[PDB]
Amino acid sequence: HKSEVAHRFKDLGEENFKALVLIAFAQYLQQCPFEDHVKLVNEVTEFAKTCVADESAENCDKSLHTLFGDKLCTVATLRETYGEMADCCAKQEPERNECFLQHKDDNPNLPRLVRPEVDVMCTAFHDNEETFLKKYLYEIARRHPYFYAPELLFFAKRYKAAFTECCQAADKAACLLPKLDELRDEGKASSAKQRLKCASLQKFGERAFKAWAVARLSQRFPKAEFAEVSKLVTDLTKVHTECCHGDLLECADDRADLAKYICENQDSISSKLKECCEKPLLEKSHCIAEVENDEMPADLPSLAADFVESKDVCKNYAEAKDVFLGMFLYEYARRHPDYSVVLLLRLAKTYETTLEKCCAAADPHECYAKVFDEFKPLVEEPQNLIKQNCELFEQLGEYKFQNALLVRYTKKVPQVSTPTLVEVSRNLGKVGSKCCKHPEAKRMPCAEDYLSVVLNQLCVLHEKTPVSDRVTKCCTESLVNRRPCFSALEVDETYVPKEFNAETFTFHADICTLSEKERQIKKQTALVELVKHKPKATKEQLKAVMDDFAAFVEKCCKADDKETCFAEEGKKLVAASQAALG
Ligand SMILES: CCCCCCCCCCCCCC(=O)O
Ligand SMILES: CCCCCCCCCCCCCC(=O)O
Ligand SMILES: CCCCCCCCCCCCCC(=O)O
Ligand SMILES: CCCCCCCCCCCCCC(=O)O
Ligand SMILES: CCCCCCCCCCCCCC(=O)O
Ligand SMILES: O=C(O)c1ccccc1O
Ligand SMILES: O=C(O)c1ccccc1O
Repeated sequence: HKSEVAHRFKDLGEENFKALVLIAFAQYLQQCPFEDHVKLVNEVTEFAKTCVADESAENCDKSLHTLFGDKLCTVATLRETYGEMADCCAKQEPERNECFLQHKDDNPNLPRLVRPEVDVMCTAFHDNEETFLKKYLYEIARRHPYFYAPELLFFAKRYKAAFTECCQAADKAACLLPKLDELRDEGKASSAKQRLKCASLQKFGERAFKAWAVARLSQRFPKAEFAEVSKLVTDLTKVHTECCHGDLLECADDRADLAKYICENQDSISSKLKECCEKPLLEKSHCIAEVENDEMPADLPSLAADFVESKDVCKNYAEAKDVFLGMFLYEYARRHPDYSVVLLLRLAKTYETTLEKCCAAADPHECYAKVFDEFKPLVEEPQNLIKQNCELFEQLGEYKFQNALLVRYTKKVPQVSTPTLVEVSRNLGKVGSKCCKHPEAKRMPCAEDYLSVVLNQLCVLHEKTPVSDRVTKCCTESLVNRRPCFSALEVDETYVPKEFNAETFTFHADICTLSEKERQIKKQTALVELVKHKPKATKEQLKAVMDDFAAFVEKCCKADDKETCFAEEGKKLVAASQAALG
């Protein structure tokens, strides 16, 4: 249609269109100041309104890629500030855009964004709510060049609502903070899952992406029939390949359509797409990708009939290896909203391997005869851990639980740095408090969901600077054998304890005056070092120490001369403790 800008502006709205342009520009010209971007947004909006008015007006004729490009090349400090990227401006448009995406530095060396005090934020919020939000929107956008914009926008609306409620509240900091933290993490989690999906689609390729996709889709639209789940899985894939390649336009358009299809054929896909499909252009996608599982038919047969009985198995498995294998997943996926996706792939794999080392031997039906029995333990392992751990997390709290966790993992890989151990042992323990609350039915998917990034997180830090071969083995292992592999790490008996660092176990009183969620990180660092000084330490021996210490803080922090015992009763502990640890 005539004038792309006109159209985009119209069904987007000036308010969003402005936010989006700001973000898109914040994602490329990551170095220019906040004001310089505001100049662009206004300049591009005023233009866009020109087209809305007269579709045949100057340049409206042009495509969105061409316009965005030309204006990007306007920035005068382009070659001085961005150097090389300025060369892109000579290339004709297809190449020009492609050239810009190659230079969208994934990780700029920009400072850690700090959190000003609640009082200043609320005041900046009030005084000028507009530039307050758009200025931070810009702060995030430039630091995460690949974050799908519409999504980043959605996180903004949520940030706004937090102030509207918290700043008007009696106790602001008691309101704002916890809402902000949860909001931060969620956004961090969101960003990590986006790099995952893209890293995988490249390491393991399309096939594995598709398998993971068929499973997850059929687990959500169990009432849809395989032909449909296949159509969706194809398109959904086209989407991710593109949205990873970076181009925001292509991506947004692909995602738009995909949501049209789903809502047009809503009746044959899910009954839960009700709300989402009623939402505006912008949220449909985000919404749809977040919809809850529909409910399965309960009129479903048995995977044993079609996949283990009839002598037409291999006949069918060879007519087209992948489709058949796909159907196995689909079928098994929809009867199991409670299984984690890697678990389902872990089965399909086992089944495939079997039909392989079977349809080539003597009597086929006697070979692939008892597969479902080879599954039992595959389904059992993740389930047992879930319960075994959630059980413990109910006994001790989220904190005491995290401590049981770092004592464990420190013993397994004592070669890891203490900050990293603590970092991990915490996000891990956090998932416990964020999943164990769920009824068993939805526990395994929860864990998988989080755990996935906490592991991808770990596998990157370690990549930057490896320390252990095991951890490197698991990190490079099949993205489906990744969790079992870490689950499989055994205590390290090669390891040789760090020498007694008298300093390491010295405390003053700063701990009686540090934020609780800061007063632990301290304790949780000493523990790691205690376990590293004497790993042969028993669960009882250890606990005996953590008791003499836990008391020592109190019955001494709350003691007139707040620093005598600490360097005083502190010597007794350090001297008594190693006498009880040989
Ligand atoms: C995702 C869009 C965010 C837009 C700006 C909302 C206000 C953010 C306030 C400051 C917090 C930065 C992150 C942090 O919590 O450390
Ligand atoms: C240079 C002009 C940039 C104009 C903004 C284009 C972005 C349009 C986004 C459309 C949203 C589709 C919704 C979705 O898939 O979540
Ligand atoms: C405190 C964290 C508790 C985490 C739950 C225990 C771990 C269960 C295994 C998670 C894996 C789900 C996917 C899979 O089968 O690998
Ligand atoms: C920095 C080193 C961290 C080492 C700990 C490995 C992470 C394991 C988490 C995933 C598995 C949880 C269940 C299990 O421990 O079997
Ligand atoms: C060589 C003996 C060193 C003894 C001192 C080690 C102190 C370890 C701190 C334990 C903290 C447990 C956490 C808590 O008390 O909540
Ligand atoms: O800190 C945030 O608010 C945030 C939001 C979206 C993506 C990554 C993030 O760190
Ligand atoms: O990201 C999407 O657009 C999507 C659409 C339909 C189902 C699952 C999804 O993640």
